[PDB]
Amino acid sequence: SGFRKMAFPSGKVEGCMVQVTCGTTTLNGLWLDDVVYCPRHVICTSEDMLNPNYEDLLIRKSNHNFLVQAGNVQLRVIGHSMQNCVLKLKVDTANPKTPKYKFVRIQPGQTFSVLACYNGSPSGVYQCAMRPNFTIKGSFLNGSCGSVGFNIDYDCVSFCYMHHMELPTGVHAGTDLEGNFYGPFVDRQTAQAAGTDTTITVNVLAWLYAAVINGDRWFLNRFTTTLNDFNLVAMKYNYEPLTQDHVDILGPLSAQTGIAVLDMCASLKELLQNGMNGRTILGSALLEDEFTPFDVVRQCSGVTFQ
Amino acid sequence: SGFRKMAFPSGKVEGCMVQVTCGTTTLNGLWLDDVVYCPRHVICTSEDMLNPNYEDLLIRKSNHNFLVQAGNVQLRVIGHSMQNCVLKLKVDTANPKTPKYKFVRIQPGQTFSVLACYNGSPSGVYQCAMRPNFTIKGSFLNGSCGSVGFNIDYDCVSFCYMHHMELPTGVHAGTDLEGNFYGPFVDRQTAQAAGTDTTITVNVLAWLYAAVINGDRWFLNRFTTTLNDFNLVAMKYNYEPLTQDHVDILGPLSAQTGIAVLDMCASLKELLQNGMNGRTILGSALLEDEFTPFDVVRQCSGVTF
Repeated sequence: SGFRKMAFPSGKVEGCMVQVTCGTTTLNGLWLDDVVYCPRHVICTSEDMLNPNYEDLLIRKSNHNFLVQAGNVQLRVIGHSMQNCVLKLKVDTANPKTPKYKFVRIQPGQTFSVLACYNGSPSGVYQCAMRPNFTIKGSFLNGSCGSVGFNIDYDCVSFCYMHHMELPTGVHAGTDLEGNFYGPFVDRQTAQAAGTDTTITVNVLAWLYAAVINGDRWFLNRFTTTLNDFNLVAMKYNYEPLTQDHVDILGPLSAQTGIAVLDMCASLKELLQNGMNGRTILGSALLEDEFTPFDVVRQCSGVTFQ
Repeated sequence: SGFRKMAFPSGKVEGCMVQVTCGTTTLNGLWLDDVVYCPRHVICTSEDMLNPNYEDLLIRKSNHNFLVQAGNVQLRVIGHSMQNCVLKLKVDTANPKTPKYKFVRIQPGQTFSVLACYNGSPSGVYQCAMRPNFTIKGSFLNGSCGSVGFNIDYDCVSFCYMHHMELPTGVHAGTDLEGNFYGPFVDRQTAQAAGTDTTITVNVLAWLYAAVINGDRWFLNRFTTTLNDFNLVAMKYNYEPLTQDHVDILGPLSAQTGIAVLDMCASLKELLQNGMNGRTILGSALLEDEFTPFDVVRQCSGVTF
């Protein structure tokens, strides 16, 4: 037992990280088959980032202007193209460590692991959520651009995130692996509104189920509620509205614990209206929303990969 | 910027995880060079665990009773020996994926990454601390025994922990890679007292420095304190006493931020006495003690491996 914010094993992704240098700028790239994917702002200087014309900037670059290094191995760039906000560098060698993989665009509220990298070398791995406002609250220092987020299902790596920017507010923004930003953000150093964030209600409920499974039950109460009644409370506390789709995805946890979803909603309602009175749930003094229902089932059932 | 509870990249360890089966029991082993390391209670049935005589139990086992599987590869066991609470199974093949590695015994308060595994297959990685009472608060289901904890320094993996037991209180106990338990625990299914835990003060201070570096400063206050005045408060709140060694290890963070260590202590004292008034620090509503000073420096400077 016990419940931890757990990341996927990162080995399959480590074998794909490379360093990409263009002029004065170095960041991380992702080497899959004979293509290296990286943020297009690798071609920008500090001043370019204030107002970059990427098409004009990229036209001044040739294949030999991109230095790609995999560990100490030098890759030969034989083609380059821009797809949305990512650069695709064709190299003459297929990555022998390419895992089975997919590119996926995840939905707000889904979770993934990030392999933070600098100069093409991994430094750490952590789990986070795509916020409802399409930011992530990561750990990204200068040079971390091109680090990727992913999920693993048995032997298949689903890449869902590539890191591009830190907003002036300190939160993080990036793209899917086709180079489309999550949210309204652009790869330009300018003020960018993220918009109101909200708490991922179905994830909070999943984590309450995880708490019950592990013996934390003080928050279970006498009440029930309706979906509409609960959503009135959700809106007041800036929680995502709960739908029947959410109720259905919580089904297996309700069945294991014997606690109907609307009964758990009534407990959550009381927690929102009355706070936690200085108590904790699974070692947290706040309501946690970075565990999906699938994450909870995974950890409580010992699902494995390779 | 931003500050996350970050684990080490686990690839170097994933390539060492194998499945070890002895009779009816399967758990995880660590395959390094031509030796596989695993908890000795792999030789125990459910009933054996109540009061095992490991010497007698192991005598009934031969090399061919240990099935070691690496992915789909079968390893040939050519020798076995018990070292404290671990079994060392000599195999006829050196693991081609063996990283540079060391075995280290860590101190209470130090942190490490756990690669949680089942049936020899990795399932997830997380960072945790060795508690002052030598337990860890992990996530370990049935079959996770033999999962290991480790740190990485550039290219070298320092293995420090092997998982052996879940105590009836739900916390976790294990050994170094020489098979010596951390804490007073034994590999027997019995009631075992862990003893009073305390909060790792030097780690809380490190995390407050991490907060300041990342822009959380509301807790910075008007006061200072003395080491003794602070330790009177520490003892009242079941915090480890702060020593000069702790002050010294916090030096680099004090220098980066310009906040003297004893001033940060005075901030911590006020947090202990007055709570956080419903505010948060680095997204947490409680004082976090699972980041060491080196952990903070690592994350805030982008150290890589």
